[PDB]
Amino acid sequence: DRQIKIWFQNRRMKWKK
Repeated sequence: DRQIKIWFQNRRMKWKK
């Protein structure tokens, strides 16, 4: 959870690497 995209955040977690 960051701002509004708390669910989609699952895409920018261990993949942002």
